[PDB]
Amino acid sequence: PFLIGVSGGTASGKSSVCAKIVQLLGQNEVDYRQKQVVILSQDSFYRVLTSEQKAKALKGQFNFDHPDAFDNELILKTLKEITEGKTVQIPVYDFVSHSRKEETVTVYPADVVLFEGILAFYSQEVRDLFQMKLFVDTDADTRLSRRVLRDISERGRDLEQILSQYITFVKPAFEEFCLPTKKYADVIIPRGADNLVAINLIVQHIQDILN
Amino acid sequence: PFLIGVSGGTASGKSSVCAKIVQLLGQNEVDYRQKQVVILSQDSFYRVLTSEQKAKALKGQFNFDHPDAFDNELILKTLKEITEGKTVQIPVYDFVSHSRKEETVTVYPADVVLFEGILAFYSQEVRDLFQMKLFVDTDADTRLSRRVLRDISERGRDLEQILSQYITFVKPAFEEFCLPTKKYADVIIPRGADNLVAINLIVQHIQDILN
Amino acid sequence: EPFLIGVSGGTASGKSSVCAKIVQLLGQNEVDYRQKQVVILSQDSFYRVLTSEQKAKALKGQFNFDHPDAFDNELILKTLKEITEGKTVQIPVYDFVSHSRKEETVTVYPADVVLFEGILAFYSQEVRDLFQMKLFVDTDADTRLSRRVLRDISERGRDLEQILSQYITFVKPAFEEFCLPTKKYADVIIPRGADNLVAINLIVQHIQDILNG
Amino acid sequence: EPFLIGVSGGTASGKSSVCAKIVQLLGQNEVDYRQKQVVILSQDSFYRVLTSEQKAKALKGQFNFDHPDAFDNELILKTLKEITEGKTVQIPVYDFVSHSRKEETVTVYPADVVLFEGILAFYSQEVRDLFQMKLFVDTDADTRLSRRVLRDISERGRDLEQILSQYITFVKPAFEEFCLPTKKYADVIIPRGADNLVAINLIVQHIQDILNG
Ligand SMILES: Nc1ncnc2c1ncn2[C@@H]1O[C@H](COP(=O)(O)OP(=O)(O)O)[C@@H](O)[C@H]1O
Ligand SMILES: Nc1ncnc2c1ncn2[C@@H]1O[C@H](COP(=O)(O)OP(=O)(O)O)[C@@H](O)[C@H]1O
Ligand SMILES: Nc1ncnc2c1ncn2[C@@H]1O[C@H](COP(=O)(O)OP(=O)(O)O)[C@@H](O)[C@H]1O
Ligand SMILES: Nc1ncnc2c1ncn2[C@@H]1O[C@H](COP(=O)(O)OP(=O)(O)O)[C@@H](O)[C@H]1O
Ligand SMILES: Nc1ccn([C@@H]2O[C@H](COP(=O)(O)O)[C@@H](O)[C@H]2O)c(=O)n1
Ligand SMILES: Nc1ccn([C@@H]2O[C@H](COP(=O)(O)O)[C@@H](O)[C@H]2O)c(=O)n1
Ligand SMILES: Nc1ccn([C@@H]2O[C@H](COP(=O)(O)O)[C@@H](O)[C@H]2O)c(=O)n1
Ligand SMILES: Nc1ccn([C@@H]2O[C@H](COP(=O)(O)O)[C@@H](O)[C@H]2O)c(=O)n1
Ligand SMILES: [Mg+2]
Ligand SMILES: [Mg+2]
Ligand SMILES: [Mg+2]
Ligand SMILES: [Mg+2]
Repeated sequence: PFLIGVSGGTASGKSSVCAKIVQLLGQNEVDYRQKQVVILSQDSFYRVLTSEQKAKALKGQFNFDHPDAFDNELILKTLKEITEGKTVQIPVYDFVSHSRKEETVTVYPADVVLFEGILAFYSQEVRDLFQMKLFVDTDADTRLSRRVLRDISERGRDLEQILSQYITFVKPAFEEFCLPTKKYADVIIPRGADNLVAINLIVQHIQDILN
Repeated sequence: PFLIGVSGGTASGKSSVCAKIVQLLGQNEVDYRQKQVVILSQDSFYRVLTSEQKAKALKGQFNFDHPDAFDNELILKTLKEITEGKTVQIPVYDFVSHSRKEETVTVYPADVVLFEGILAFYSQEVRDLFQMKLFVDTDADTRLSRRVLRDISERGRDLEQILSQYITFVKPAFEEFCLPTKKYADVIIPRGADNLVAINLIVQHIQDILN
Repeated sequence: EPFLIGVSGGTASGKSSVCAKIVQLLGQNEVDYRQKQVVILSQDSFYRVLTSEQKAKALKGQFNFDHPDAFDNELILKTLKEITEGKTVQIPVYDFVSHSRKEETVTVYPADVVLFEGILAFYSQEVRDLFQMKLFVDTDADTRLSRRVLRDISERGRDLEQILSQYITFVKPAFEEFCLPTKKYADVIIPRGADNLVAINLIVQHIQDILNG
Repeated sequence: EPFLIGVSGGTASGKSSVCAKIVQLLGQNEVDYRQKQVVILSQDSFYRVLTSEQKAKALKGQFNFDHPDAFDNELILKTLKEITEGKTVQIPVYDFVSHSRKEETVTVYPADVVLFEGILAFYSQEVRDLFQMKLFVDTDADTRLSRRVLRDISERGRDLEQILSQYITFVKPAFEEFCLPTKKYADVIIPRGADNLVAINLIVQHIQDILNG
């Protein structure tokens, strides 16, 4: 399986870029079991929160941007099995309640796997599993604007709590943990999903692999 | 009169820095006519909008961040008279209605004048009237967060229109017109009003001038 | 119609080497001159002819070869336009050692893909719109200054102190004022220049696909 | 208690010259050694003693003098602490030419104001908290590389290629990893280094005020 790692800051466009790639590849018109290109999100691997942690999260006082927030062991284990051509089950994360669902997603063997997340390149062992590394680079202020609108209409958050959480944990964590991984990227994609030339370049490359 | 120019991006903390300086100098406990240090805002010199312009402004589709948005002639004329020790009248701008008020402010001769604005260093003639140039440097994302809260509670704006206006005009104008003037600053003050050491340095310097 | 790819980046960013590598990997350095499917055009080939006093200053590293005015922008646009029309063009040959245009020229026959590289390839809107793909080779300024020093001393017969003087006085200011503002027009940013094998192979594959149909 | 001012910035940013200018303008280069009211301490005075193989590597520009481990951080903290206690201290003298600590030393008597400058002056939290004011001299990396090259060749007897190698391999990476992250701790940022007369006079006036009472 050809693994492509995608990173970038929060709301940089990582998710929309991956979605557009599979969409342009016609994967949305293919049966779930027949998909040749699948998208795996790092957010699906957020650790289960403890009572105290969830309490803070509800107040926007928990650091979901720190490397420890993700179950790195599970991520590595899952990606390795995928590279081995095995079928795996991945967790389903609910941003609204800061928790997992009892339902999991079946990830069948695909020819190409897109793994995206704010800290997809943080771990060296994970990084070495990617045959290609893309980093979506979008200005911090632009990303904040996007996150505010997205979080309010999709993650059930409030403006003030969003800005507070962002300035207190998100911004600092981005500079300390995310930004430093940009150097590992092979190709930088500015702006995001509206960058059609960049997206089509990845699509053609993937299509070439499928053939 | 000792003129101090202060610039920086929107919501960088220019206004709060100047306010804190005069506050620490005890100027808030001095009668209006007796003030030795006065603050002049560049926003007071926004040009009067035409019908079409105001219509766009209401939609957040007018560029208030472009150099042309300010009456540069009036600014230069006013600052020159101030350097001449003359009493002048300055306009009063209402951000809520995107317009001036019929009432003006009397600016009496002061020993020290603080002139602050996003484009205070844009004009060379104006820039040369400043004996000291300060630039308040605060990260773009941090400034956006501040502007959103400020604009909503002080300028009668709506979140969506604020983000739209910011991404469409504010951000581009900052990079093209404001940021390039940072090189003219003598001293850079990071973060803003919470930077007590920096503020106290300016206060002591001004106090030295007053003596 | 020819597929034009614009490539920019600061001096010594790796632009030239990246383009050379791509063309080499495409096996074009084997194809007949008149059968070339992928060619490279350099913006430096269009540097203007210097006058007597200009060349004198250049000999002292006192001429600004980094300002848009240093290039014959009209000739660049006309040439690119003629290329998109499938016409054979004549390109000048520049000599960095003598700061002059050589008498010898390079004829470029109709190609399927054209790579145009230069420190200011994205400066002109008209030129930019002629590119179907825009790549920016991003390499830190301090890294590029190191590379430029070694290159100019060993290849362009320049003196160390003159290189640093020229760099601080003209190269750096012009890059920040005229080149940096154009980075936003690039579709893809390529780091580590010529050593970025993944990025290079990606472009090669894309071009090979365009050639196949 | 002595008023400590920490000063940082990358190599050749103008840190040393700024501090020297301030002290000169304060008329301290006239005051008796034992009557000095304002003194300057350099972090480079605390570079560690190199072993046989370390010095050999250093002679080839293969040793990392930019990593926090290159300095005797404990001696720095102890010395600063003793200074804040109003005690007379003994400071080592470093020789950049031989990569070694000299046998001669500089005695620093109780001062009212102390300037501590170094490429990593803000790296240690304990050290940072000892500063009542933190200044960062911000000068672009390419500008600093140019200055460093000229300085090392003419003052530290280094070879051009070795300087560039050392810079790309250690100086640049260490600056970005260890120094840049500390810039956020500075209270005031000073651009244009030693040529910034306004900023320098501002600091001088502030210090003179502290001395007057
Ligand atoms: N070009 C664009 N213009 C406007 N909104 C955009 C653009 N690209 C992305 N967005 C919006 O930004 C938000 C975050 O994008 P997303 O793709 O989820 O990024 P990430 O995966 O990096 O967090 C979404 O609400 C998305 O619709
Ligand atoms: N350190 C700070 N922490 C939180 N909010 C701040 C801080 N500094 C400024 N602000 C807020 O940011 C907004 C913009 O600051 P302002 O001083 O008006 O800046 P400017 O004059 O540059 O537009 C205000 O609502 C202000 O209260
Ligand atoms: N990975 C690398 N490491 C060190 N030097 C390099 C590297 N890649 C290129 N160079 C050197 O950098 C100089 C400029 O590279 P070049 O490809 O011509 O860039 P540009 O076209 O942007 O000027 C050359 O002298 C080249 O040998
Ligand atoms: N304005 C300037 N223009 C050119 N060179 C300068 C300037 N200011 C300082 N330099 C040179 O830069 C080098 C380093 O300056 P220095 O003050 O020692 O900085 P730092 O203490 O940060 O290493 C010296 O060789 C000095 O002569
Ligand atoms: N429960 C959770 C889990 C993650 N997050 C935020 O989600 C982000 C990562 O997702 P994106 O890449 O979709 O922005 C982080 O920056 C983290 O702040 C959250 O706000 N609440
Ligand atoms: N009528 C007006 C006039 C100015 N402005 C905005 O006010 C800003 C400048 O003020 P601050 O420095 O207070 O942020 C600009 O960035 C401009 O966008 C506005 O939003 N409506
Ligand atoms: N005669 C000339 C013409 C150009 N140049 C320099 O050549 C550079 C562009 O070449 P590269 O793209 O090969 O780096 C410019 O930065 C310009 O300074 C020069 O140093 N002498
Ligand atoms: N023996 C030594 C000790 C330090 N250094 C360099 O000296 C620098 C710090 O000096 P400045 O602050 O004077 O620039 C570092 O960047 C370190 O590389 C050296 O080149 N040889
Ligand atoms: Mg996402
Ligand atoms: Mg304001
Ligand atoms: Mg070339
Ligand atoms: Mg020193």
